[PDB]
Amino acid sequence: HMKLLENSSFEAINSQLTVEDAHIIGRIESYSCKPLSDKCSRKTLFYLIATLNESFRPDYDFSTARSHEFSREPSLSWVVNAVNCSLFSAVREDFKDLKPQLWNAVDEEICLAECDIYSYNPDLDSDPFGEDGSLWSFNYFFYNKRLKRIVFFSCRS
Repeated sequence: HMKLLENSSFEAINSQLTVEDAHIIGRIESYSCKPLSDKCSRKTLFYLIATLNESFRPDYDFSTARSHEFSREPSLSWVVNAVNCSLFSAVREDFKDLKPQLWNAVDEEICLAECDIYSYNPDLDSDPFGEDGSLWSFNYFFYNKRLKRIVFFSCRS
C-alpha cells in the first residue's frame, strides 16, 4: 500500500502549521506507492483511499469512501491559490515566510508541474471530522505517477 517517506523539510513545515486555544492546523506528508495487481481497474482511487487511511490511522477509516468524494483538480494554479488563501487566514503574517518554504519543499519532493492533482471532499453524511466548527478545510493529493509517489496535504481551520 502506502509507505511514509522521511523528509526533514516537511517536518519543519509541520512544526509551523500550529496555533500552539492551541491546535494543529494541518500537516504535509510524503508516501511511496507500492505496486498493485493489474486486475485493479481503479488504481488511482485505491491509492487515494489508502493514503487517507495511512495518514489518519487510527482515528478514521476511509475504506467505504465513494468515488464521488474525490475529484481530479484541473489546475495547479487554482489549488495553489486556494491553499494560499486558506493558510494566510489561519497563520496570518507568519505565512509570509512559510509560503515559499512550503511550495519549494513540495515541488522538490514531487515535481508539481508533472503531477496529477486530486482532492477529497467528504459527503456531509459521511464526514469523519464531525462538527468541529471549522470555516474551511482541504485535503489535496499531489500524485507523481512517474515517481510512484504522493504528497498528501490536509488542513482545516
